[PDB]
Amino acid sequence: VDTCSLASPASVCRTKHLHLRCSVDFTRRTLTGTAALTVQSQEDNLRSLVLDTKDLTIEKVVINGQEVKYALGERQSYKGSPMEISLPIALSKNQEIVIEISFETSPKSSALQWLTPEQTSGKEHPYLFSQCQAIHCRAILPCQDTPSVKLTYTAEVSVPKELVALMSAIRDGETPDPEDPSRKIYKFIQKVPIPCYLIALVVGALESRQIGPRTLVWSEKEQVEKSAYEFSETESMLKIAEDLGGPYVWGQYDLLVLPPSFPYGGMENPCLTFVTPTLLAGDKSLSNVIAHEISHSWTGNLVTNKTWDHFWLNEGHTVYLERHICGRLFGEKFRHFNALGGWGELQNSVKTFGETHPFTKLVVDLTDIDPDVAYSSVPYEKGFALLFYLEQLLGGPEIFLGFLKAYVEKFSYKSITTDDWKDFLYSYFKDKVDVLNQVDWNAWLYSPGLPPIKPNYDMTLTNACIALSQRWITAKEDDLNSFNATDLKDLSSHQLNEFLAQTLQRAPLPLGHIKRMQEVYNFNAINNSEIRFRWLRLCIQSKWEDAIPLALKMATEQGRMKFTRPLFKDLAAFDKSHDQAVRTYQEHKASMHPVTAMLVGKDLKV
Ligand SMILES: Nc1ncccc1OCc1ccccc1
Ligand SMILES: [Yb+3]
Ligand SMILES: [Zn+2]
Repeated sequence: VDTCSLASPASVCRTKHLHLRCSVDFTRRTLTGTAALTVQSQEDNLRSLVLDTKDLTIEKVVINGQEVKYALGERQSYKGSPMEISLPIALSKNQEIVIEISFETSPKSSALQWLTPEQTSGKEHPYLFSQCQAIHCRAILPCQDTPSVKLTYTAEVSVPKELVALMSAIRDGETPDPEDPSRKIYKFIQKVPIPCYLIALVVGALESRQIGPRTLVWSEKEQVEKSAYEFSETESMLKIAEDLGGPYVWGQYDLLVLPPSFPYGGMENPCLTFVTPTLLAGDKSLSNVIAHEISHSWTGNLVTNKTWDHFWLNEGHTVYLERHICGRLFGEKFRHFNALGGWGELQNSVKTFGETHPFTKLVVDLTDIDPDVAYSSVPYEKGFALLFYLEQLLGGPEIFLGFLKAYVEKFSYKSITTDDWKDFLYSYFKDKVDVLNQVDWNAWLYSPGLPPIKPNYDMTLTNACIALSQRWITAKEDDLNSFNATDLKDLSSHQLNEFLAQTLQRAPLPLGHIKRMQEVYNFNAINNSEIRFRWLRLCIQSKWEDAIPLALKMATEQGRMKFTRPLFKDLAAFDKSHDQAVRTYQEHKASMHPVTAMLVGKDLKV
């Protein structure tokens, strides 16, 4: 049972196809049109069904060319309102019908952000983008909003003619809108069955540049050239992903670089990955996020978690493939360096939540929990830790990558549970069952806190980061003079970040140490968002008032939750910046992404 969905379950009826016909109304901040759902009964004598909705206005529901009865139920908080439809004729098992729903979205849709022209790069045109994961699709259109159901889709989207529409689908042409010559209709086809959380839309002043045989980069013109360079490894990473995972089935692999308020590093929308502009470091150093999004083309998009309780299946396998792609590109010592970094990130997560907290379990129970509230590094890093440990238990990366390919193959176009994964693991490694039987499954899958066993990690690239961090932590005032710009001489940007992550784990440091770091290392000058993020965190946590405006600026000039949430949190916890932090949030709140606005609000207890 999917405890995040109010719709009829897959055992009752299945959506097979969505045809979406809509217009994007920027003056009203609404999407208006029709969702025609092709629905297959899984039951005998089916007379009604329920769909998820959230903040939708339903005009009418039509089956066989006649309006039918429906009802919207009481709102259930973040789940929205169940929509029961009365079918005009009882269906037998496997019978399919088309249900056409006339709807309009609300300006407050939790799936959508609408930006004024001034919130964009060009300053001339407004911009819309969606983000449906986990359960925000109901906020765009009525649907069985559960990843246990996979469907194909087609769409025609009417937009102001000077603007461009894109979706998580193959572009299927454009014409002027016969009903309004100030408009264009963009058309789309997604013929690979997908969970509805993968439905995506952007409308804006978009341009494109080709960067590979099957990849265009899209953004506002101001960002095109930089994006093309930053993401040029994309094809090389695809070929590696295909070798590890099997054929890329989705046709194109385009990238869209969003405006700065996009809430995540990336979103694996099929045919069109969405990424944050915080990746634009200028040197391709944040490309693991591309490797990650590519990897989802197999783990997540082909093999899908059945409910959000098993999100780790999506994230853990993706991070595992991610790290392999980067290891292939940059060497096994680097994969290990990043693997160990992730364990670091997990200690952070477990420390923040508390070692007994329910969100630190690998498999969570989302009954009455908002997924956006439960969301964290845990499913990513505890999932990865599990796989890396199993990798080391069963004979190394070559062997376990055999399993990953078999696993993807076995479960393509399907939605699965942790038990499905574990069943197949045991079947695949039948001759290694005794060894599999040594794993403390109950602790790994169901217990809170750090895993019962830490994997083995090569230390090569990590040592210098630990060594420098230890020098700073153990230093007294008369040692500060010994620190010097040349300390960083042989460290890559990755290592600079790990050094800062190491140090941040022991924060606060004395204020004088942190001032000295700025003096000798000039971290204030680094634009790499991962580094700047951790450095500003260390500064605020060490009570440096100078850093207050820098932290406020980064928190608000971009909206990647990864960065924005802990920066506001740090600023709220520093007494000198507490008032300004609350004030700043309150001022930006209306113009933020709705999910980000919601979470920063809870975070700040405002
Ligand atoms: N939030 C979650 N926490 C633990 C397991 C699964 C989860 O899924 C919810 C989710 C996924 C993606 C985006 C937002 C929320
Ligand atoms: Yb001393
Ligand atoms: Zn992911």
